[PDB]
Amino acid sequence: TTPLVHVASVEKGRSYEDFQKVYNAIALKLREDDEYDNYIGYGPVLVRLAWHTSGTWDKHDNTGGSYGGTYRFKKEFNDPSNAGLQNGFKFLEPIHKEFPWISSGDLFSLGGVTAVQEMQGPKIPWRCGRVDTPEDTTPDNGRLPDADKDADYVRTFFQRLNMNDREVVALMGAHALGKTHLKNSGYEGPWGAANNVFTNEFYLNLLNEDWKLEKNDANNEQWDSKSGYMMLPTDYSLIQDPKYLSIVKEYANDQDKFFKDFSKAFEKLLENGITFPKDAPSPFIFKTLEEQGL
Ligand code: FMI
Repeated sequence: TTPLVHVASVEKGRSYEDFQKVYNAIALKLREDDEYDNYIGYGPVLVRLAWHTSGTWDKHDNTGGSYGGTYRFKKEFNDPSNAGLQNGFKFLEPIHKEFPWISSGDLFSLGGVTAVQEMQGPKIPWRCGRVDTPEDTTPDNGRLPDADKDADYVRTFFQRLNMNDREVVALMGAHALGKTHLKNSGYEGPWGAANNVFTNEFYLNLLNEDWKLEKNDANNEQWDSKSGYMMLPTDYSLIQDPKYLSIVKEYANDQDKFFKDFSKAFEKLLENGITFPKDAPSPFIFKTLEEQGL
């Protein structure tokens, strides 16, 4: 039961160029399969997948985390908390088939990095080396957070992922992406207008929209605005708690600051639980398709 140590191990003989090729394949498919989810694209769901495959981590015993790529196993794949992520996994299938040498954990996390960057978000340094672990290393369901709670719940929950107030608020900004789907989570609606463009719209909407606490068709409460946006109880708690509120205001007034803080928190989230050898390669910063003229 002793806390295991997960040492990053570079896929045999691979280097930056190999991973840039995987990034490009993911990016090109994001461009190709643009009809998904009423033309939102697979960007948002890939980010959620990267988060859910990483968010199972427990700093106390180093179980869960992005290292093992255990989402490929039935128990985790069927976690009610992961409902809807099968779409992201299916999207990545052809990618993994073309580059069978990349580990599942590296692919799931790289998918999130690729999506954020291609959607015009900040650059996210990414490190390779996650290694697939056995099915018995799959974490039990119930480690991912709930959305019907308050600020105190959020703050306490994220301490298990070693995230502080600023890290939590920055990470939640990803809700500028995609939307909630009633069938997947019991919540319905987008957080903003630019569902597939990474910006600080989440914070601006929290502060500027006129929110009303209503019940959706699943009989769950959520905050709605006449603009057609919604906020989860946990999202709204970010402006109810005074400490979170200060940070929300900061990001709503400084796009660059949000980008830099989100980049650090997201990489941290994707790297929790991994031990990188002193001579491991430095983090990779991939060029977007646009930057490559592709
Ligand atoms: C770093 C990014 C990130 C973080 C930290 C983070 C944290 C947390 N999220 Fe969030 N998320 C992200 C990114 C991130 N999310 C994205 C991109 C989506 C959109 C998915 C899609 O559109 O398919 C969604 C969608 C989504 C949905 C709707 C799911 C659906 O119906 O399809 C719910 C209910 C929640 C709940 C919660 C919390 C509050 C409870 C688990 C939470 O703590 N999320």
